Amino acid sequence: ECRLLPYALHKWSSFSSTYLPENILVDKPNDQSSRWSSESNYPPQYLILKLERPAIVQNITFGKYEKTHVCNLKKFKVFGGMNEENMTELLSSGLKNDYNKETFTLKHKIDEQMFPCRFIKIVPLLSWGPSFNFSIWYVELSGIDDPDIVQPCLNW
Repeated sequence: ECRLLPYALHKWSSFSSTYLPENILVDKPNDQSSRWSSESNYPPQYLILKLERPAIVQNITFGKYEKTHVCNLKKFKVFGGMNEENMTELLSSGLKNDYNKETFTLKHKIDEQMFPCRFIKIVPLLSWGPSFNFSIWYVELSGIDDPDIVQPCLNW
């Protein structure tokens, strides 16, 4: 019932030259350059993704480089909402510093009632090694954008 939910890069705190936010759309673990890197690790740093359609966002998947990297996210949070200026926390966790893709379930209900988002904000908080930057290699979102399921979850 869960499918891949396409998104665009909407806003970002910063990026280091040539390490552009849109590099997270591409899964190329043999390419050191295929990542967003923040300009610095001073907070707040973030990427905001806009889904093509509102969805019940149920999972986020992070890709990796082919080898361990100091810039990998040891700690991060994910927030989401229908409104890009008003979001709730969906996940607080970290990545393993390895070459293995990881998928995390996201909080998408309140009291057993599913809620939709149009925007997802990823907030890197701590890198694995001494670094001056945070990096994200690849992001997939998955969930439900079927209007027959999403629309009854939307406030009137």
